[PDB]
Amino acid sequence: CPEIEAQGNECLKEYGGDVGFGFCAPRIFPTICYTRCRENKGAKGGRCRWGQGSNVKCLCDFCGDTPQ
Repeated sequence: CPEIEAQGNECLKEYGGDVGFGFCAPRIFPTICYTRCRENKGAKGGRCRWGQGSNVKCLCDFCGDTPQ
């Protein structure tokens, strides 16, 4: 069988199609990835991709940090 080797040292998951940079960026705090990531629930932190509108996706992985 093959080897679906995915992520060797990432610990990040993808999810979202309207929570790109628009959410991130130390300028505004629309907390979009917050409400969007909320849907996924299980998720401490994550990452934000460039994009903006529907280019990239929002990353949310239980990794992030300590989920309280």
